Amino acid sequence: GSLLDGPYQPTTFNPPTSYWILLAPTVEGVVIQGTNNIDRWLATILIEPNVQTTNRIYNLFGQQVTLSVENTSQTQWKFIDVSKTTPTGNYTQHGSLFSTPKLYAVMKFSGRIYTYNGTTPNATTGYYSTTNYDTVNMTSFCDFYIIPRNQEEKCTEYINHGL
Ligand SMILES: CO[C@]1(C(=O)O)C[C@H](O)[C@@H](NC(=O)CO)[C@H]([C@H](O)[C@H](O)CO)O1
Ligand code: NA
Repeated sequence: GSLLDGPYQPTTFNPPTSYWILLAPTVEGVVIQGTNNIDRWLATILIEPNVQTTNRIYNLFGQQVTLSVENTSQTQWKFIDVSKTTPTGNYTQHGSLFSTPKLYAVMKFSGRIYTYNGTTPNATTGYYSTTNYDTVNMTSFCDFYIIPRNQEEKCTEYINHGL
């Protein structure tokens, strides 16, 4: 397709602004992480269906981090954005996406990091204001595609219905 660049392999990269990174994860764990090394350490974790409240250890920026997670859905996987604002602080959970297609997306735009939230097939976007956002390197731990912001409606379609 001429709309979607990829797939590309798990890697560390500094994406251009105004491009969605469409992520295609497999198993539960850390999907993608990125930081500005100032006041924003961001990551997205993935929870399989049917997970009772439990502590799980995630490797975030080379560190074992214990987070209290759950997924009450029996059919949908759960993407959760995690954020800490100081090097020595705690991660809080934001902007969950309950997903049937198991796809996620992230984008750098207007001094923010955008992601998807809600429940498929009616997902919407959300964002996190990020200092010096151009320095933000990301490490994807799964295969990904690239889609221009101009084609955001198609990205939303993929989030909601799959490829
Ligand atoms: C300050 O306000 C904002 C932000 O502009 O960043 C608004 C944004 O909607 C919100 N997004 C969501 O909650 C989910 O997308 C985000 C977030 O709560 C914090 O950045 C977490 O530190 O806060
Ligand atoms: Na989200």
